[PDB]
Amino acid sequence: AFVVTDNCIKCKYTDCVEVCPVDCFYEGPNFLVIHPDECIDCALCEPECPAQAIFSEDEVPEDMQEFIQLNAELAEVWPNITEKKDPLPDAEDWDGVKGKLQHLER
Ligand code: SF4
Ligand code: F3S
Repeated sequence: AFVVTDNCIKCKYTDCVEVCPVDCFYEGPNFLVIHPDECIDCALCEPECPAQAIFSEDEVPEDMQEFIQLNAELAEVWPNITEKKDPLPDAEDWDGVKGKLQHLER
């Protein structure tokens, strides 16, 4: 599975969903997650993310390991998103800011 990590929080560009063949992205107020059992590891989404927040599971940075299980848990409770929508209104201000997990909304 591929995993969405910190820098998606408060950006949520949603470019990643247009390339996913199996539609395994789930939507939260201000972040997206990949459902691990549905992802077929095609790697097509990782180049699409403007925030470069998507990583192959095996390449998730050492200080971002919690996102692995967080993607799994939140994918069981958030709704499925299959279409690109507009970025969060001030996505570019937050793109690049570190430690955004403290701002995650359920
Ligand atoms: S690797 Fe492919 S299947 Fe997995 S989320 Fe990305 S685009 Fe979808
Ligand atoms: S910001 Fe998040 S919504 Fe997709 S395009 Fe990047 S993982």
